Order: sequence, then structure tokens, then C-alpha cells
Amino acid sequence: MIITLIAAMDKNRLIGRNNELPWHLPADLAHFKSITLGKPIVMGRRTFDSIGKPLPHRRNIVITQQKNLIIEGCDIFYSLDDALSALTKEPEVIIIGGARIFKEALPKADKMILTIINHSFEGDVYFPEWNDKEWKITSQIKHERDNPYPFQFLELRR
Ligand SMILES: NC(=O)C1=CN([C@@H]2O[C@H](COP(=O)(O)OP(=O)(O)OC[C@H]3O[C@@H](n4cnc5c(N)ncnc54)[C@H](OP(=O)(O)O)[C@@H]3O)[C@@H](O)[C@H]2O)C=CC1
Repeated sequence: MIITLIAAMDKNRLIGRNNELPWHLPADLAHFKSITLGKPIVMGRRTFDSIGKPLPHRRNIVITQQKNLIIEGCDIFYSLDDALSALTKEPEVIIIGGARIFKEALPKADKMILTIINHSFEGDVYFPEWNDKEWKITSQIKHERDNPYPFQFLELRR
């Protein structure tokens, strides 16, 4: 199993604000969709609520501690370990957030597909800091703007 973390962040690793995105970057949404199609996607309960409904054509997996919580079109697991344990036969598992899930997944992450925006936004939640010595850059594609801010597609392997 390859554990992959996919997230869009700014220059200071900001990811959210009032349970929403602080930006809208169409290029990232298409990138995200192609990368995640046909794979299991693991998310926190707040991140699901942020989306509002299951992402189509994908096995949506939601992590929560609420034991009686039912979510149509999603598989519920009561810890990240239980989810990963259930997805043992899967060749790849994609962790999509949020901040708490990323922090717990980071030490077990094999791969990271990060969108880094060249801008400084206002927000409250951040992507966890990773040790640059443990990760190597496998792909880096920078884009200028049209997507009103500059961004890059950074792919890291541990
Ligand atoms: N830029 C990007 O790519 C992304 C940005 N975001 C942003 O991040 C924010 C949401 O993230 P965040 O606020 O950190 O919330 P999370 O999405 O991390 O979800 C938190 C909730 O998930 C459950 N949970 C998390 N970890 C565990 C665990 N180890 N065991 C059991 N349950 C767990 C809990 O649910 P419960 O309370 O029900 O027990 C908890 O309250 C939003 O603003 C969103 O816009 C999110 C994803 C991607």
C-alpha cells in the first residue's frame, strides 16, 4: 500500500478558513480530480462537511469518533489505523485532509502531491510541517497565472 497525501496550500502551508477554502483555483480542482479518480479517498468528518456530499466515482472514506454517525455514500471508520487496515489490499490510498488527519498520516506517508500557491492568504488551519531531509522531489511543474495566483504542482516521495 502507498499512502499519499494530497493537499492545496499557500506559501505558509495554510489550507483552510472557517471550514472553507480561502481561494478558488480551477487548475487545482482538475488536477485533484484526475489524481484521485478510481482510488479510495480518506478524509476527516469536517472535511466531508466542507465538500457537502460524496466525491463521485471514488470510494469515500470518512474518519470520525461519533459511533452512531451515518453518512450515505461513504464508509465510516473510527480511526485512521482502522481505515488503513481495511484498505490493506489497495495499491494506493489517498489522504485528502484535514489538518488533524494530515498530521496523523504524515509519519506514515509514502508520497505527497502538493499544490503550493505563491501567495499569502488569511486563515486558521494549516498543513503540518514536514522534514525536507526525509523527502525528495520527483516532479515540479510551475504555472504563472491566468487561476489568478501563481502555483506549482510539487510531487514528493519519502
Ligand atoms: N486545501 C486543501 O487541499 C484542503 C483543505 N481542507 C480544509 O481544512 C479544514 C478542515 O480540516 P480540519 O478543521 O483539520 O478538520 P478535519 O477535516 O481534519 O476533520 C476533523 C474531524 O475528523 C475526525 N477525526 C480526525 N482525526 C481523527 C482520528 N485520528 N480518529 C477519529 N476521528 C478523527 C473528527 O471527527 P468527529 O469530531 O466527528 O469525531 C474531527 O472532529 C477546512 O477548512 C477545509 O477547507 C481540508 C482538506 C483539504
